[PDB]
Order: sequence, then structure tokens, then C-alpha cells
Amino acid sequence: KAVTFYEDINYGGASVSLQPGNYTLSQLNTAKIPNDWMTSLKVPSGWTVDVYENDNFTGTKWTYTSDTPWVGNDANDKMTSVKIYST
Ligand SMILES: [Ca+2]
Ligand SMILES: [Ca+2]
Repeated sequence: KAVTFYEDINYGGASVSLQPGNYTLSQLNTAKIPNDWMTSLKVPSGWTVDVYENDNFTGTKWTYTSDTPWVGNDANDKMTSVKIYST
């Protein structure tokens, strides 16, 4: 299992899956995830996803613990860095 980030609302468009870890903007890009692009994501039960508005896990932080068809108006297309936990 893994966290899957999607380009469009309700899990539409391009997608990219990631294992637990702390990913910076550069690392997201390498994994084929553009900046200000994430709109929805699926999260395994028991996992936690901290999406940060700025690089290096700073700026506003939005947390998700279950499938999310829409991250929210403020959080939409703002993920620049992200921490993923299997806890
Ligand atoms: Ca988008
Ligand atoms: Ca941003």
C-alpha cells in the first residue's frame, strides 16, 4: 500500500504514489509531482499525511488521514513539501 496523490478533484488526472517519508519540493518533482498541483489523495487507514504549503515542511500545514476527493480550497494546488507516516 501507499499514498497516492492526484492532479484533479475526486482522484482524477495524473497520479503518483509514495511510500512513507519526508519529501521536499525537489524530491516531489523527481517523483514526477509538480509544484502547486495536488488536488486529491488516497490514504491507507492508519497513515497520516502532512501537506505543507511551502518547501522543507514549513508554511501552512494540512493533515489528512483518509481518502480525500478534495483537499480544500486553501490547500488546493499548494503542496510544496509533504510528510507521510505509516502511523
Ligand atoms: Ca490540480
Ligand atoms: Ca505552495
